[PDB]
Amino acid sequence: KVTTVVATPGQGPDRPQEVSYTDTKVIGNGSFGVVYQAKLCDSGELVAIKKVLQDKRFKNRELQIMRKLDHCNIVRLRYFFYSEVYLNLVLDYVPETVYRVARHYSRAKQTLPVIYVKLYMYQLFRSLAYIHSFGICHRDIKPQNLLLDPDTAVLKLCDFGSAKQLVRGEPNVSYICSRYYRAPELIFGATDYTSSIDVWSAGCVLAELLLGQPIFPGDSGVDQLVEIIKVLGTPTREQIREMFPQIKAHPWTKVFRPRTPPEAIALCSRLLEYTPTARLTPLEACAHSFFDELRDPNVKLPNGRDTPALFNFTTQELSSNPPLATILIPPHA
Ligand SMILES: COc1nc(-c2ccnc(NC(=O)C3CC3)c2)ncc1C(N)=O
Repeated sequence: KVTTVVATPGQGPDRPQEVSYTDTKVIGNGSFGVVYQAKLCDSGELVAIKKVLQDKRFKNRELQIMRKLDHCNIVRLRYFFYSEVYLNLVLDYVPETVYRVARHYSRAKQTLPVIYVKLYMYQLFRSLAYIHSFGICHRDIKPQNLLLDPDTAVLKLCDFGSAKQLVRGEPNVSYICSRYYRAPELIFGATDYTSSIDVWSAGCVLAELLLGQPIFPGDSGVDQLVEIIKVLGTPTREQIREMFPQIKAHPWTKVFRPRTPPEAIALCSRLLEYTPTARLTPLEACAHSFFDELRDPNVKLPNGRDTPALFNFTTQELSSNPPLATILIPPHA
């Protein structure tokens, strides 16, 4: 019925408090453990609780990363507590994901309206700009990790179980990231990759939202590679070095359906690039013309509501390229 724990607030100083929740139901199982949904007794607010076995030999990386994140497009750590000992992350509950929503449209043989593609992708790139400004790479960007509130069109990035700060010259494991969304340098087993792998994944999500299906499917690395090559063409010797069947590149305009906005395709082509340093940074993507509509003072949601927070950039968020502020923050913001 009612569970009462002593939990430490996610943000702010380490001062624990009694927190009572109820209506606990399971909403997900995984390699990490279990995600519950519960209701806070004090406020009626819905939370997700992610339960993981605690390393005991060290501090939990996910927890350390989440306690220092504060951004409106990243799911909020409200509390954490301990309960073989387990670490429980209490997060704001979000009712949907890009995965289930994309699933709804594909099953109905429709595509998600481009206005939602713009809103969702833009917010994803902001969450990335934010975590990348700390040197933190998410390393598992995929539709199941993109939470959505369909009423307000707010997107929140979740799951920082793979996230890690990438320091130049330090090797990192290549076996991160989920099939379909893996950068080609990961497939090739590179251990010197950069945060731009997040950008490649984000481009895969964009292409999927436009196509109604994954752009580079395959149950093996070789199949994925074959699909990437069918689109990008055969990588050059130099492109390979930066990260085989000789195939000529398929014109990007012929990859998507006829009614697809050319700005959407141009954005795709600048995200999905062999050479990791040639991909757009998240902040640059935010500033891409594909998102200009979002910066239009007259824009509204299909449901009639105002757009959610889009322009509340901080100095930290802009730090990779401060003069983009002039594009990113429109006159009416
Ligand atoms: C399913 O895995 C996860 N799920 C969440 C989460 C957080 C807040 N709201 C939701 N909401 C939903 O799942 C609704 C049902 C679609 C999920 N957070 C982290 C993880 C993780 N694996 O780290």
